[PDB]
Amino acid sequence: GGYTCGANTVPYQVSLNSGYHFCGGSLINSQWVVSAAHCYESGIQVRLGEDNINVVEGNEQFISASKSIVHPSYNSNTLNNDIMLIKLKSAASLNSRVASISLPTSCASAGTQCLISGWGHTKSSGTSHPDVLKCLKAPILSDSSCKSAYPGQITSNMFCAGYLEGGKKSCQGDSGGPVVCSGKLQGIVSWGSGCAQKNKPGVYTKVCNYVSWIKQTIASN
Ligand SMILES: [Ca+2]
Ligand SMILES: [Zn+2]
Repeated sequence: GGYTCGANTVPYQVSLNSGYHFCGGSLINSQWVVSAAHCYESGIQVRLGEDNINVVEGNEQFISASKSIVHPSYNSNTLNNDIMLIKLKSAASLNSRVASISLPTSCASAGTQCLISGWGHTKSSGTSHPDVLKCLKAPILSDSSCKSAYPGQITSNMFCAGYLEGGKKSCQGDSGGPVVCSGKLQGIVSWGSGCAQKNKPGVYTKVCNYVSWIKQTIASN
């Protein structure tokens, strides 16, 4: 059923704030964040080093976004290619509590354990959530199990993680938040019934498919 992460124990976890916390993201180098395309908005401030999003606790860095880049093939209806890059106006100061997470070299496999983290804010859902960072350890599901859970909706750019039994709900991730497996950012919180229904997995953007695009885009902007 997940747990309270602990302050600054997930040092790559970002809050995106446009007046309020509206999405999560992952710091992938000192000047770039990975989030979901469905998180796209104007006037983004990136907030690093957060634990309680409503209290200044001493390790925060607030940096305005320079621009956001939604994936060229993002479809807002199907959520295929649900990935967006956010450039920071200035480089974050990296330390133990604020640190980047590595992009994957290879995709992850079913059965691999991942860490999903966030404040539980899903964009435009209206759902209640806590103010401190929450965590869930969950396994990647097989392609076949994922497709069986969501018939007609899982593309090659998506994967499922979570639990099909237990009677729990998984509401930890924010829209756009990290799914980190063996020290690599493998997923982005995208969609699913995992919070609304018990025994359903989350659906995540498959980051390994996008590494070339991410690297090329950063290198040119
Ligand atoms: Ca804070
Ligand atoms: Zn919220």
